[PDB]
Formats: sequence, structure tokens, C-alpha cells
Amino acid sequence: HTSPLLAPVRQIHAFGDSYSDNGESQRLTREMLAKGIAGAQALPGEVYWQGRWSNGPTAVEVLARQLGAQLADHAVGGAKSGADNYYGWMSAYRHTGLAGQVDAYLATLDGKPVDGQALHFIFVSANDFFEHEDFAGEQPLEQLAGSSVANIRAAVQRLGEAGARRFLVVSSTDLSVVPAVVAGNRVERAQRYLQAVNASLPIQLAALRKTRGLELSWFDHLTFSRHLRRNPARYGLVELDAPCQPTQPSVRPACANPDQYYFWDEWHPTRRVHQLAGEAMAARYAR
Ligand SMILES: [Cl-]
Repeated sequence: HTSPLLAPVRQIHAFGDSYSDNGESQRLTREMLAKGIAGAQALPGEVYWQGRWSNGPTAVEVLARQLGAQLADHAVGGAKSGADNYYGWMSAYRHTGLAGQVDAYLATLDGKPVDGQALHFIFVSANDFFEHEDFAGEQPLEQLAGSSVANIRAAVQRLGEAGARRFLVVSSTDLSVVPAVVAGNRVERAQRYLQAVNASLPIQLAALRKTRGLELSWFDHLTFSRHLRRNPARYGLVELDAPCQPTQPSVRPACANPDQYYFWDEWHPTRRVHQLAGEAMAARYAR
């Protein structure tokens, strides 16, 4: 039986990674190139739509449209759950991880308190895993998962202390079906990581609900994707595994029918899956 709808939302503050970014990695990396920062590259790049790491709006942009809310999207492609980014060269210019996004959001408020009616949307952790795998991190995956969860809990705590009262926390996605993960033969590594994050994060959300009357909503992105992938024709999808827009080892021409594809590139969903995700997220809220 469904629960009561949550209250209407008119402002979203989003924090997170390339599954949310609607233009911040592009703005920041253009700034970094203009200032000659060492190692800087223009992100996301020329096979991506309007600064999104996809071919269309991300899930949180669709959530905002569905709810009739304005969106301040702080998320930055590459962001980890702590201070920094999968792209190490950014750290000398700006701390763009979740913790850095929170720092900057609170610093840009003038000592002014947070809007207690705004929805604080948090969606991060993938790059903690991608960085670990791609650069041979030595931490066991269960400890990495613990670190990601502690970082997320810390961000909620810091935002709540500053005055936030409404949150939407997104689970780990199904990293085990990400094309780069599959091509790297890292599926069971991804399963162990994502299951540890997703088991532990709801327990931390229970603890945080004990003060400030925090509304801490959980979006289980794994449940969402498993349902879509088990019933793809219902949603107009056909190709669940191959990227529409290959980039590795080099860029190839995009597929003709991108709304029938789950993945845009080797890491990111297409606009069609972001739409379905945003609609699923929005279903918990009144208009
Ligand atoms: Cl562009």
C-alpha cells in the first residue's frame, strides 16, 4: 500500500556527480582552461548534450520539471563523496566532491540560513568506486563502501545543521551493469561495493531522522533499474548493454535510435532512462 505523498517542492538544491550535473563540470573546466590550470580538459566533451554527461537532461532535472520546482544543480561530473573529484587535477583549483559542494553552498549563503522547505537532493558514490578501480586503490571494497556512506551521512548532517529539513538521498546505482564495469570484468567487485553502500545507507538515514524532524527520503535506484531492465519493452527500451555513443577505446558514430538505449556512453544512462528515473523520483511528491 502506498504512503502519503510528501509536500510540494518549489526549490531543489542538488549535490552529486555526472548522474546529476547539468552544466557545472562544463562551467568549471572552461574556467580552469581559461586560467591555464595544469591538466585541465574540457568536460564532459563533444559527444555530450549541453554540458550533461548524457544526450539529455539528468534525472534531477526531470524531477524538478515534474514537481514544478526551480533547480540549483551543484553536482559536478567526477565528484566523489568526500572533498575531491575522480579528476585529480581539479583539486588545486576547487574541491568539487560532495563535501566541497556543501562547503561552497554554505559559503555562498552569507551566514544566511538554508531554506527549510527546499529539497536537498544527494546522489553520489559512483566515482568513489570508479577511482578505486581505475587507479588501483588498496582499501578493501567493504571499507570503501563504509567511507562513502560516512561521507554521505556527514553531508546530510552538515546540511541539516545549517537549516536543511528535506532531503532525497539516492542509493548507489547498479554499477554492476555499467558498460565500463562489464568491459573491465569488474561486475562482482561492483556488486559487493554497491550492496554494502545500499545496505548501510538506510541505517544511517534512520539515525539522522531522530532530530530536526528531518524528512529523509530514500530513492532505491537499484530497484528502479532492475524493474526497468526486467521489463524493457514496457518502457520502449531494446538495447540494455551497448552504449549508444561509444567512446572507448575511441569515439564512434552514435546509434540511430537513442531512446531505445539504456546507456549513452560507457558510464551514463541516456536521456530516456534519466526521464524514467526522474519520473519515479517525482512520484513520491505532491505537485
Ligand atoms: Cl555544449
